Amino acid sequence: MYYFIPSWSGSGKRVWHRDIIPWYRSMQRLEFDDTIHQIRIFHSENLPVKLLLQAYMPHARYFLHRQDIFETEYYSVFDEIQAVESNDMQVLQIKDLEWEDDCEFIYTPFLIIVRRQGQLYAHVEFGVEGFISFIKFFKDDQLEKLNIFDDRGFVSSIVYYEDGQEVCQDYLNPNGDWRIREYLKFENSHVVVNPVFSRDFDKLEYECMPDLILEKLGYYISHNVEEDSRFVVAAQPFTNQGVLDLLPQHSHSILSFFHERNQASNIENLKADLEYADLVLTDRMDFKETLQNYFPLQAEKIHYLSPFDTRLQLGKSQQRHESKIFYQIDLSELLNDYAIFKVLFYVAQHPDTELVIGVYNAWQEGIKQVENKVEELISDYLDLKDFIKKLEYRFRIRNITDELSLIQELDDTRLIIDLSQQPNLYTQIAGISAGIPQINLVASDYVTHLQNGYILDSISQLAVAADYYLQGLKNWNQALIYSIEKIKLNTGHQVIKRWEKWLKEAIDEK
Repeated sequence: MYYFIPSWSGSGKRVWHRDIIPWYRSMQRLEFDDTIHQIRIFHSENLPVKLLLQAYMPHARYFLHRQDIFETEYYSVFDEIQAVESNDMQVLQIKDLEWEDDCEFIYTPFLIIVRRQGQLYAHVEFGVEGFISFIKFFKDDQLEKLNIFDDRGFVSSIVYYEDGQEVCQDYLNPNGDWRIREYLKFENSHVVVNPVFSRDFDKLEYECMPDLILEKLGYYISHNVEEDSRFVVAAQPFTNQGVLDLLPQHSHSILSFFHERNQASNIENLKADLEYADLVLTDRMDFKETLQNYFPLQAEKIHYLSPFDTRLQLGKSQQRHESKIFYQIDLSELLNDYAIFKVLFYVAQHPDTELVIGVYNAWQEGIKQVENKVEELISDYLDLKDFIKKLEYRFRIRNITDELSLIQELDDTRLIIDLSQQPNLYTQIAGISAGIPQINLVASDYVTHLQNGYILDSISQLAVAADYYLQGLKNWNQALIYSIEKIKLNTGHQVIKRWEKWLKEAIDEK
């Protein structure tokens, strides 16, 4: 069986605590997490797989539903702490909570306000799907308590504040009783167990919560995982030691690097994880390059490889008159003004094309940047008249924040352009799945020149590649063929094949 250890951490000083965010500050995203996408693959191939959840996730069920990995069996370290012996969901109504008898409830486009004789009493808050998330309690206009709710329907933990400052946190059990209390001040930064529960904990007091966590999870790995099991660890940007050390000697490890998590990672801090691990996966050609060049002793086991499935989802672009061009912009780089222009120039001079400039997960600052740079560049070099479709214009800018929306865009798309240094892997994977030829500036496993795609010597040569697929049908039909060959050669079945192969070579070369 495969075991997946995610890195589903928080942003605060307490990594192992998940951010609690009201619905109206949860921006909708296309989560590119390796572990999510690697897991979906396992379900797709109907294979056994378990999640070892290191962190404290009171809303882990709604999190799991939103990533369409609800199905996944998980062991939760914090639920062992809190003695949660059921995943039986029981979604709580506003009414079935213990309220003083004189409480008046005021509704808001954002939350609910509870008052007791006109006095502030509680802010009641909700998550993405309208489950009670947390209630904020008050004592004369100061924050007394914060009751964090579990999405299965009971208060998970309680934060006690003094003078608007975190003091301590009481992780409860489904009945109500504190199992542990973590102190949250600089003063005391450690965790003490309720004596009634000495059965369940080794010590009665811990220096850091990362002790408790690594205690319980360490026990599970040495008492429930059968021999030969495989472990996939999402590399933390720092040492993954307090986890890689808990793994049996009769196991195999994969260290997976996700670029959004590992881009500014403490590179030398991982010296030893790269020495432990059987396989090391990243999503960036250049992350691979650095690892190899920084640590030659591990160079051979580091692999660039997509965590994204290639389905078969051929688009209907032959059923179309205008050639639709999907241009992938990476907002993480500086915009390449020459390259944006070169795509705009091409579309400008070809009335039977249209353009979608696509970006993923964009702040609307970043949208205003992409919009303004095209108005600026069209203004400063081209005639906006030529973009009028013979007051509707032949280019737009699409912020993609859904997987279903990218598919929808790509269906009738006829050509993909990604002029970036690191061509966006996901678009490459969804493009293959739709049979769209892909124009690209740098070579890649996933776009092979004059096969499913054209690799430019230079941005200076874009038109030649665009003419190649848009003039006639010959070249584009041939490319469609090679994208099917790439489609079959990179499905879920094909990923775990590649994983399992790389592994069995590491076993063998010893």
